[PDB]
Amino acid sequence: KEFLAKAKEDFLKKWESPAQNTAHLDQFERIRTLGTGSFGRVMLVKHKETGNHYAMKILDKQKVVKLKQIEHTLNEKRIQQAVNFPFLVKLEFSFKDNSNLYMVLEYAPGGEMFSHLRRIGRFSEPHARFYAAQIVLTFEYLHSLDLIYRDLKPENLLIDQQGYIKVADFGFAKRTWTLCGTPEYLAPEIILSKGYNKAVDWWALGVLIYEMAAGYPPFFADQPIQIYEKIVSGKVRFPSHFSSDLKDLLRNLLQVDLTKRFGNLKNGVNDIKNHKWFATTDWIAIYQRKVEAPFIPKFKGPGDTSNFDDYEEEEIRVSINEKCGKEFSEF
Ligand SMILES: [NH3+]C[C@@](O)(c1ccc(Cl)cc1)c1ccc(-c2cn[nH]c2)cc1
Ligand code: NA
Repeated sequence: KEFLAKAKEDFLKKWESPAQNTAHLDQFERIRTLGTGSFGRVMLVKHKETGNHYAMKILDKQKVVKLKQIEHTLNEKRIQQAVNFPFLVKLEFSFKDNSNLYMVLEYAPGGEMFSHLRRIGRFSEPHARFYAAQIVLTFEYLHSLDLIYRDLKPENLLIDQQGYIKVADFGFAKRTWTLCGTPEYLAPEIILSKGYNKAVDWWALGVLIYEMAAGYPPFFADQPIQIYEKIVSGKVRFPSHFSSDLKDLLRNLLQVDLTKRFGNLKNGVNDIKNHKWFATTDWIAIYQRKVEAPFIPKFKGPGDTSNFDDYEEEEIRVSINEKCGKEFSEF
C-alpha cells in the first residue's frame, strides 16, 4: 500500500492545483478515427512540429447537453488530469471551440484489448491473469479515491506498445441508456435498482475474467430481458478448460450475495490478490511494469493504426456561434 498511499496524496495535490499544459488545437493534424461514441469520436492526431501521435477525443457540446452528460464530462476531465496511475490513460491537453470539446490523450497504439480477443478466440489463463491483475490494481486505486468504475465497457480497455492495459474511464463518485443498451456487464444490484458500492467493480472483474478466459461473456441472450434473468439467477456455466482455481474465483466474484462477494469482505481486495489463481502473480512487478506482456503489438509505422478498426469520417464542423458557453465555462 506504499505506491497507492502516496498516489492518493498526489491526486489531491493535483486536484486542487491543476497543471496548465499549453498546446493549441491548430498544432494537431487529424488523421483517422480510432473510435466512435454517443456524443463524439476519438481521432488519431499528429503533432505538426514534433510528428508525435496522440488520440484526440472530440465531443459535440450540444450532444453532451442533449444527453445530460455535462457534469459527467467535466468530472471525467478533472479526475483524468489529476490521476497519475500506470494503467490509466493520461490527458495531455484540452481545448474547446464553439462546437466541440477536445481532449488530447496519450496514444495506446495496441488498440482495444477485445479486438485481440476476438482475433485469437480466448486468452490462456496466464494471459487473462496478467490483464486481470492490472485491472485489480486499477480498481483498488480508483477505490482509494472513492471512485467506482460501475459499468465495465471492455471496448475501453486499450493496449499500449508494451502490451500493458490502459483504461480509458475513471468511474463515478456516488442512465437507462446503459441498463437497456449494454446489459451483459451489469451487476445484479444495478439491475434490481438496489444500492451499489465498490463491490459492483468486483462483479465486473468476474465478467471480464470469464470473457477473457472463455471468449464470450457468461450471460448472453438475444433479448436483453433474458440476460437480466440470467445475471440475477446466480448461475454460470463454466467451460471445461477452466481450472478449478479459476472457477472458484469466479464463483466468489460473480456472487449475487454482496455480503459474500469477494472484494467486499473483511480483507477486501486481499481475498482476490491472495486467491490461488493469483499465486503466480507478482503484484509489485506488475505495477512496476517488469512482467513481460504475453502480447506485444506490431508497430509497422510511426502513426500506424491497424490495431484499431476503421470508421466513417465525419467532417469536424465548427459553428461561428459559441454553443453551450455557460455549461462548459469551467471545462
Ligand atoms: N473504445 C472507446 C473509444 O472508442 C471512444 C470513442 C469515442 C468516445 Cl466519445 C469515447 C471513447 C476510445 C478509442 C480510443 C481511445 C484512445 C486511443 N489512444 N488513447 C486513447 C480512447 C477511447
Ligand atoms: Na459553468
